[PDB]
Amino acid sequence: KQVSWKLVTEYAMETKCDDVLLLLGMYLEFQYSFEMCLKCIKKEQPSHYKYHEKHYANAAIFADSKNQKTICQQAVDTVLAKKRVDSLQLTREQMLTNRFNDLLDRMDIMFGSTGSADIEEWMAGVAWLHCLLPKMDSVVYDFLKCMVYNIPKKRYWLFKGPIDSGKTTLAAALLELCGGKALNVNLPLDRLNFELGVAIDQFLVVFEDVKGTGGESRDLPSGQGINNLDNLRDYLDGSVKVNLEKKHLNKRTQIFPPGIVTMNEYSVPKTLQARFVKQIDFRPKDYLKHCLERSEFLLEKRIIQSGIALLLMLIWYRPVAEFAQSIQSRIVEWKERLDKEFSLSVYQKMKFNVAMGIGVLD
Amino acid sequence: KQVSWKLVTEYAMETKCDDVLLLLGMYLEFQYSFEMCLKCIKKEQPSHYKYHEKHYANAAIFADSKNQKTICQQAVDTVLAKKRVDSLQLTREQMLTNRFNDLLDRMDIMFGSTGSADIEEWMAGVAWLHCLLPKMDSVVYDFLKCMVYNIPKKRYWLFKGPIDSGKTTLAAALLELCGGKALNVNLPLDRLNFELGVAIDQFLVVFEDVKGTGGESRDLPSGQGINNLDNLRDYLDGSVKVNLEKKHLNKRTQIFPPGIVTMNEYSVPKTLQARFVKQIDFRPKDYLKHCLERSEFLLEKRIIQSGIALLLMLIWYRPVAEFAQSIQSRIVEWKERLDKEFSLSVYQKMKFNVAMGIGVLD
Amino acid sequence: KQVSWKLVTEYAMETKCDDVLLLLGMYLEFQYSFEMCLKCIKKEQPSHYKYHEKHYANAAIFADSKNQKTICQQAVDTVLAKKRVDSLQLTREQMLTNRFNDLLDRMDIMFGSTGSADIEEWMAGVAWLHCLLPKMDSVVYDFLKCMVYNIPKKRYWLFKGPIDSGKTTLAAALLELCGGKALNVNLPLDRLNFELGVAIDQFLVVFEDVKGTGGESRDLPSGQGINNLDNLRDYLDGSVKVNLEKKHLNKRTQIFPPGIVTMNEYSVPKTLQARFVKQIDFRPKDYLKHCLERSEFLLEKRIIQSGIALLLMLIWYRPVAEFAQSIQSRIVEWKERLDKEFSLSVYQKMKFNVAMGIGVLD
Amino acid sequence: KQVSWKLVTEYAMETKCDDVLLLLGMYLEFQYSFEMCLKCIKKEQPSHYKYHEKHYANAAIFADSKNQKTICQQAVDTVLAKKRVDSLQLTREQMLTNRFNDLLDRMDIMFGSTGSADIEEWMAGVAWLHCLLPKMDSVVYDFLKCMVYNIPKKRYWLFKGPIDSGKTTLAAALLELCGGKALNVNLPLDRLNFELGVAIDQFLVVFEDVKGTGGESRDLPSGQGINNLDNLRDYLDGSVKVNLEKKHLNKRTQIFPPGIVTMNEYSVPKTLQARFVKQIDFRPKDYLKHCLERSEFLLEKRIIQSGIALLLMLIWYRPVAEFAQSIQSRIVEWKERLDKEFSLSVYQKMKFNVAMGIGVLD
Amino acid sequence: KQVSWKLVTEYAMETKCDDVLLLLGMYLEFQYSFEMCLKCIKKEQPSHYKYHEKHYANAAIFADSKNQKTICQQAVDTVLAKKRVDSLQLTREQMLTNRFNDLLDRMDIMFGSTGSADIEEWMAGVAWLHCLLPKMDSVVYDFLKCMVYNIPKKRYWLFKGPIDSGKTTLAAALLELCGGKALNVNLPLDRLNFELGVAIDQFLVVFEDVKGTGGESRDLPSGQGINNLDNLRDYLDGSVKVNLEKKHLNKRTQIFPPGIVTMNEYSVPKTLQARFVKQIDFRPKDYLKHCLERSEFLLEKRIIQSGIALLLMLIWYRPVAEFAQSIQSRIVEWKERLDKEFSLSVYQKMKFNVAMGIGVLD
DNA sequence: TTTTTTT
Ligand SMILES: Nc1ncnc2c1ncn2[C@@H]1O[C@H](COP(=O)(O)OP(=O)(O)NP(=O)(O)O)[C@@H](O)[C@H]1O
Ligand SMILES: Nc1ncnc2c1ncn2[C@@H]1O[C@H](COP(=O)(O)OP(=O)(O)NP(=O)(O)O)[C@@H](O)[C@H]1O
Ligand SMILES: Nc1ncnc2c1ncn2[C@@H]1O[C@H](COP(=O)(O)OP(=O)(O)NP(=O)(O)O)[C@@H](O)[C@H]1O
Ligand SMILES: Nc1ncnc2c1ncn2[C@@H]1O[C@H](COP(=O)(O)OP(=O)(O)NP(=O)(O)O)[C@@H](O)[C@H]1O
Ligand SMILES: Nc1ncnc2c1ncn2[C@@H]1O[C@H](COP(=O)(O)OP(=O)(O)NP(=O)(O)O)[C@@H](O)[C@H]1O
Ligand SMILES: [Mg+2]
Ligand SMILES: [Mg+2]
Ligand SMILES: [Mg+2]
Repeated sequence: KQVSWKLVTEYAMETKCDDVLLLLGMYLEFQYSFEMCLKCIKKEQPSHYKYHEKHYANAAIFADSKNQKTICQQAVDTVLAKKRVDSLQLTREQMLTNRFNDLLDRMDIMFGSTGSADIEEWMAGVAWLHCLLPKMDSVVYDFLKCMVYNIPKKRYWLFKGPIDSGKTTLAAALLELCGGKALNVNLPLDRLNFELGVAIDQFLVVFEDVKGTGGESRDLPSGQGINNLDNLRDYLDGSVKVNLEKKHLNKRTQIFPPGIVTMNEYSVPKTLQARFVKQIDFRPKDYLKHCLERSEFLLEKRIIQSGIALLLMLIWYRPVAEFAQSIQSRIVEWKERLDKEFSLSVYQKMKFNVAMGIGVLD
Repeated sequence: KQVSWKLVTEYAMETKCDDVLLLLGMYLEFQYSFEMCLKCIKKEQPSHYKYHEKHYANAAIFADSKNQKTICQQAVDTVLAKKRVDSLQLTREQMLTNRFNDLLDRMDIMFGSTGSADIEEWMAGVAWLHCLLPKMDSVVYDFLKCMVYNIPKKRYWLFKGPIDSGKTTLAAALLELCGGKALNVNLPLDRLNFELGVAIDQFLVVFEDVKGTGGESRDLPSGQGINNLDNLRDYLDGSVKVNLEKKHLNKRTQIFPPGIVTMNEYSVPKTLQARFVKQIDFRPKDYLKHCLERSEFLLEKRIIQSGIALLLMLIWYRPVAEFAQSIQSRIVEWKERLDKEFSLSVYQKMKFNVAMGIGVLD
Repeated sequence: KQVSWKLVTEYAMETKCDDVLLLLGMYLEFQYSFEMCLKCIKKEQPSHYKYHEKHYANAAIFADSKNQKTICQQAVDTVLAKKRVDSLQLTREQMLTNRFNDLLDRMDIMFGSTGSADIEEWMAGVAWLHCLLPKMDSVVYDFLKCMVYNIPKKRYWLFKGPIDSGKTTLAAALLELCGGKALNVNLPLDRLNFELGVAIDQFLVVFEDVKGTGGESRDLPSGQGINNLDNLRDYLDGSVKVNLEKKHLNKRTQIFPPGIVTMNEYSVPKTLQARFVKQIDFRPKDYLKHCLERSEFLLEKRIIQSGIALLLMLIWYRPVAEFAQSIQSRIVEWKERLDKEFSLSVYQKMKFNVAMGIGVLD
Repeated sequence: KQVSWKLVTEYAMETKCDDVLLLLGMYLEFQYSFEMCLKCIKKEQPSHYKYHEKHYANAAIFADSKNQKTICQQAVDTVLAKKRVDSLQLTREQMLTNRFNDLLDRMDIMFGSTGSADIEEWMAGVAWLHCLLPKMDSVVYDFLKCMVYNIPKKRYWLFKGPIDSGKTTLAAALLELCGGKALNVNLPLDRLNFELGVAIDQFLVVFEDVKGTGGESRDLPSGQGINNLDNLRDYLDGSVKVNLEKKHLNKRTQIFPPGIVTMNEYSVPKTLQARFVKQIDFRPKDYLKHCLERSEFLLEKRIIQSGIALLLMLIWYRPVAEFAQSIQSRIVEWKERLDKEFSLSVYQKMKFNVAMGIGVLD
Repeated sequence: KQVSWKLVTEYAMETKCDDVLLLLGMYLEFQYSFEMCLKCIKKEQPSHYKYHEKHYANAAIFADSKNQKTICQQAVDTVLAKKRVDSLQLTREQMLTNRFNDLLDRMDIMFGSTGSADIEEWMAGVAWLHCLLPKMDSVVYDFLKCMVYNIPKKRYWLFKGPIDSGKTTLAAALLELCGGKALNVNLPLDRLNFELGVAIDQFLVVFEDVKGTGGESRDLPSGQGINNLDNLRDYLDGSVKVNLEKKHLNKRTQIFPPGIVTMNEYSVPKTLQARFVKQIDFRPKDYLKHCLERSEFLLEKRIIQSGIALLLMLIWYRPVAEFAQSIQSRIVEWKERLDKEFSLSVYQKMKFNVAMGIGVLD
């Protein structure tokens, strides 16, 4: 009897496998009998115990196949084709909604019955983040809106502030919440032609640790980053398409992704300042300094600086009507799971402890 | 009347063979008659004598085949696929435990009565390795826990020290103990793309003797290694997935493995220093040199650079409760086997022989 | 009827042929009728006249075949597979023993009545070579021991000296005796990876005529060779496995071969000096030049470069107990044959002729 | 009916096509009718008029084939395979004898009544060539001996001298006589790999016109040639096998061809000077210049550059005993042709015309 | 029914189509009905309307084919194979005859009843171009004979100096007349390798506006071109085959084309100028500027750059016996046509109007 | 596709 290549493609699509060897290995595990399958009995991984019954008959015949890598290549090209169609055709709200749905899938297993995530440390992460900046959750919601709207000139945000003030901390978290990448624009004028190519097909970008020409009289190191950005005018504005180039690849023309500029207390050109819609002064405060050394429970299990923590902050603080109509259904379920586990008095006391510069107690 | 591709894949899985030519060669040895087979009678290699009788029928048909390399390729891809599956599904504790089980099986063969290793020579290696760094067994244990608790930014260790100070010796031993690959990054960056691809699904990587800039006043030649690593910060920091590539095969998107950077007294950039959680300064010690001169079996048999010598050290020094519960049973068996072969007084006499620079085993 | 692919593999395996065009060319000579084959009647090449009668039937069908190169590719891959199986499963002493057996077979053909060699001229080569270095036969024996034991870091020998001092001569002789490849590291670093890939599954490598900097006062031109070798420290160490690369094949991980570096009075970094266990300083001897001018048959027949000359030297000078058990029975036959042919007086006449700078056979 | 791949291979072997498109084009010309064929009637090209009648049937079927390039690839691979077997299995003296026989076949066609040439003009070439260097026939005979004997390190010759001194002229004539190819080593060092790959399986190479870095005070432009050539010291030696490389094929290991270096009066390093056995100082002569202006048929017909002029010179000047036994028969009938058509008084008149700086035919 | 691969090859041969996608596109236009075909009604492109009726039956079956690119590949390879055979076997005089035949075919369509070109405007082009140099008829015929006879080291011409004096104009016309390509040697020396691969199988090259280091006092920009040409002086002379090279293709061995160099007055090195045998230079005429100004169609229709204009010039002012015999029957037809519908009174009136700087046609 | 070309 014949292998169904369509069934293999269904498994690849349902699990979003873009790797031919991962697909081959996982599918070969289904060749063993379901009735006695230890992995289905003890339910380690969802990509197995959901699918083994449906695919067992096909996987037996697949294990006898002489074509196995060809079958998987076609299935992986089907998944790559769906990604490519979605990239060109989705509206930018739907792209972010797909990212949030994927993060909620990670939530549902990360905080699963097998969940190594306790709600408690993740909610302490949320309270740390919500204490970092005045009216923080509006700042995150405003960031997502301007990044989704992608409106010309009114795109890039300037994070200006002292060292050890948390600016890389939040920028690195927003890359995980949205998808995106960071660029090192400090280079001489020639090499940044290739560095800018890192933005190709990204949803979002950040310019990290931009050095300026001035500030040596304040013991800031001089560097050409800011003077470069004043020349990258059209990439910021996003009014016209720019041609972007990569290591031994030919140029792509697209609108440059929106982003964030993270900068110390450097002086800026008036032209560059006029091209940032929002300036946020990050400034350090000592009770957060003291809280951190008191609170390694934020830094273990990667909870700080992770975008899944910022999503949890949005679920806790925003009204449900602000999320997309398709994800509103899943977000109310995560609302009530937070409501049950973290009563408002427990959260308030935890945030009060953060205001007192101390970790979780009681 | 036709080749079972399934039996060949089964042999490759049982042998854990990642190389197409190795599989082709070994499987072709089975084409000759089992009854007259000198290798089965002489019992040279287990990969032959355990399997010849079972595979003889299939190997005779395989020797006539017109497809041989294609059959081997599918088998080898099955073994690489199981490695991908295990790398994505298993916890790092289980990965290290599987490696210890493989090493302990190899110890049972090697110290068995059918074996060839005198355990006295291997315990002399333990004595010599415990002299190399203070509290070596806690240092090995700390390294193991660091590679298991893969905490971002806190993933990499730096070994520093002059010529013949023991850096490569301990890195090679930890590498065998944990499993991993050595990478040379002294080559230029565009050619490192396929070098870095060797880290696919490995537990450790070691960056062997990376060359810095400067140091010519210390008679150290310059090279690109440090500058290349400083261009790879997300691979060291491990905050986000990177794309690793192999020829004529699709890329792998994974977090790059943790491990060891080794170097000879070069100056290290502050940005790179921020990513090495512990630095060990090796010193040349003349008593170890004099001991090795008089105990050349340690270097001829490669005992002091072997992971089996470090695994014997962990069995000797560490509690049972520090090992994973699956493997505790055969570890306590190995402890009583060590207590059988050695008094503590023999081991203290060995370590005194080392410290005095006289021959160990005297 | 149809072509036997197995017989083509059997010919390839018997001739140890790993070039696909060489196999194709030789097997096509068997097309023509065995009864009248001029090469069989003249007995030019053993690879032809031994095999034509057996393969004539298969070669006639092979000449009509439409996929000839595909047959030869499978045959060549079988030869490479056995070579890789031998490389992992044999001890280095067995590998040297197998190599000497192959050399002794070639000597039996050279010095038999069918052979074109004169054993007096080859023993004149042994006389000339024994004059090159002090205790030459022990230097060869110590080298063989070094290559068999393959001790970490104690693996490479450095041959140093001026122009026409004999470095390349001895290196070529040891390369034929042990088997191995010569590599040029003077070419630029970014293409050097494919040159290093020639080392795969080889017993020795010889880095020939490496250039340094800082000889220009001596009138030695500058070059990158020594800088490249200092980037390849972990390859020369042989503690860890290194990733070796052929075109269109994925990397193989193996311990890099031991061997020889030949160099002309350049300065060596102390880091690189730590990888060499012995340095041999070759000094030009005018009596050897005057001897060669008068005995040009040594250069024309390439006797003093040959491994067969060093094998004769070992048979003349070394005890039988220094050879491996399997070859001692052939070595005693060869010792008797040499003692029959050469009195010590004839040899001491030759060695005195060399020292006088006379024609060695005079 | 089926196309015979054997007949295509036979045509390629008899024509010695190592070009797939040349074979395809040539063989497709046989698809048209033999009786009407204008190319056969005119007898333009021997590769057509000898073979069309025999191959007509097969070429008609081949024109209907869907496999045409695959058929020609096998034929071309068979011609290359024979060439590689002959490289590894012939003596260099047989290789030269074969080349002379091929040039004598050309001479039979050139100076036969079908041919365009006539011997008087080519014998004037011999007279002009004999005037260029003293004892030119011994020089050419010594060169042939040097290239046949291929003595290690005593196997490259240097042609040195001013602009327009005859260096490239004589090198080209020797290159056509012996076969082999010219290499341009003035390129940058990283491209050089593929240039040197042209030498694979060749009998000679000529390093044309290498530039040095001195002598700009002599108005000689500087360049990298001599420095590149000093990196290739082990290639010029010919003691070891070097690893040659052509695009998209992995490396081939062989002894580099012997050859000629042509050079203006740049300073040469002692390391590279040691690898030349003989230096020929060309000096320009005004009577030769005046002669060529008046006898320009020598340049138009390229008689001055041709290997056939040097072969005619050897036939006129050397004993029949100096030729290989197989070719001595054709040499005596060629000597008889020359004696019959040229009196020594005509040839001495020609030599006297050249010395008088007047047109050779007057 | 099956596709005739033979008919696709016929079409490609008759179209001289050496591009696979062009062939595929052209042939897929033939699948639609011949009787309704708008392109055959409008008669836009000759490669369509001449061939569609013949090929319709085969093109409909070809549209249903699953092999379509494989069919076109075989066809294109046949066209390239004929070009290879022609390059090796044709005399240069036959090559130039073929080029003239193809240009006369264009002239028949271009001045046909369907032709979009008024022959008067092109004859006015003959009037302008006849004035550009003293007796242009002689220089062009001398150039053509020089390019046919191809005498080694005596086969390049230089145009130097004045701007707006016609150097590139006449070079472009000679280049279309003969066939061949322009080269820009000022590229980086690494790129110069690929630059020269444009000359592969070309009949001419023009080195265009090549630049040197000096001449600053004449306001000439510096450049590396002449320094690169000196590395190629052995390519220019054509005494020997050179290993020309292009991206991703193995080197090809051939004699470099003859050509023209256009240049500004840099000081050309002796080692390079010794490989050139003409300099011919231009002087701007004020009345010609006025004639172009008053007869702009000479530039707008690209008349004076074109090879058809020089062929018309040669058809007028050289005798029929100076062309190759095969084409003389077509040249008498064009002589009659031009002497019919134009008169020497009209031509001398045009060259008069040109001498007056007024509009040519009146 | 990788290698080569690009960096
Ligand atoms: N109020 C604070 N006081 C001190 N440290 C803080 C404070 N808030 C955050 N941090 C910590 O500062 C560390 C560095 O965060 P980061 O976002 O890199 O700061 P930054 O301002 O971008 N520093 P720099 O990258 O040097 O410009 C993180 O561990 C934060 O948790
Ligand atoms: N601390 C030590 N003191 C003395 N000898 C030692 C020590 N460690 C190692 N050795 C010897 O030195 C050899 C090389 O040690 P190795 O680990 O390669 O040194 P390393 O520090 O990596 N030197 P390098 O890589 O050249 O910077 C070992 O094989 C031992 O013979
Ligand atoms: N010790 C010696 N004294 C004199 N002549 C020698 C000596 N050894 C070799 N020769 C001659 O020199 C030739 C080349 O020897 P070779 O081994 O290439 O020397 P080398 O020291 O490697 N020279 P180089 O390669 O230029 O650095 C041999 O073929 C002999 O003719
Ligand atoms: N010795 C000579 N004296 C005078 N004219 C000569 C001599 N040899 C050659 N010629 C002429 O000079 C031309 C160039 O000779 P050729 O051998 O190419 O020069 P070359 O010495 O190699 N110069 P170069 O190419 O710069 O290395 C030939 O075509 C002859 O016309
Ligand atoms: N003899 C001439 N009298 C008047 N105009 C001329 C003449 N020759 C050329 N021109 C015009 O000059 C312009 C440029 O000619 P062109 O041949 O491209 O210049 P060029 O000499 O190659 N200059 P350059 O490209 O710098 O080498 C065109 O408009 C021509 O029509
Ligand atoms: Mg920061
Ligand atoms: Mg020359
Ligand atoms: Mg111009």
